[PDB]
Amino acid sequence: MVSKGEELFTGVVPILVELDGDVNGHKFSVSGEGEGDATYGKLTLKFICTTGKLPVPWPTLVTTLVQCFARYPDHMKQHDFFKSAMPEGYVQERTIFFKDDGNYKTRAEVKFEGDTLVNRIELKGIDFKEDGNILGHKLEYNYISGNVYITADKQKNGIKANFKIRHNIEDGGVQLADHYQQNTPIGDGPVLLPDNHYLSTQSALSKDPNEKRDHMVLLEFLTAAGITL
Repeated sequence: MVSKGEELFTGVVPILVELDGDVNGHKFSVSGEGEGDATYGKLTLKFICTTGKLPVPWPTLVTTLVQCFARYPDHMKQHDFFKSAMPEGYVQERTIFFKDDGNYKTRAEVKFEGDTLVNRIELKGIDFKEDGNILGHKLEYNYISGNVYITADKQKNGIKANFKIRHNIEDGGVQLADHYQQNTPIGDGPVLLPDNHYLSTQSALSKDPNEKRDHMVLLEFLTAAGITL
């Protein structure tokens, strides 16, 4: 295989996620667990708001809450930066601009801790409208999809990405979330720097009928594309 880190993803890998957030002074924490199967680009994850009631909509946190689980086609294996950075991992940083509203800034470390892939995140949101679609909880709970457009950042030995998410508004249009992303390796080893390509990503959100805590079940597929065979 073309990276050493790729070999860590040939089977089902356990995942843990931990997020601490503060949006307009509304603090919260989220814990998640599940597993990923990069052979199929498939993630199954369950998240709990460990602080009680989540003060923002769950859909707005999906993208923050492990792109190393993407399925890369055989002809694109040399473009998978994410797995190439493993096991030492990478820092993933975003600004997420919610059109006509506030923004999230996120910093995450994604790395193996033993046999488990762990995503640990800090999130800060500012300038939200207390009666906007976010703090007003006006968003639908169902699905998100989009293309993550990736480019190499050779000077940081990493990558950049950008994408736009449409969050359906209940009885309305959509709330746009414009994402800007950077990823840099934690370790000093060589990584794969990709040609331009994208991750086609689909997220399905549901509830566990036996779970009384504020929570989200996520089934997600992520597939690399955009380089022809």
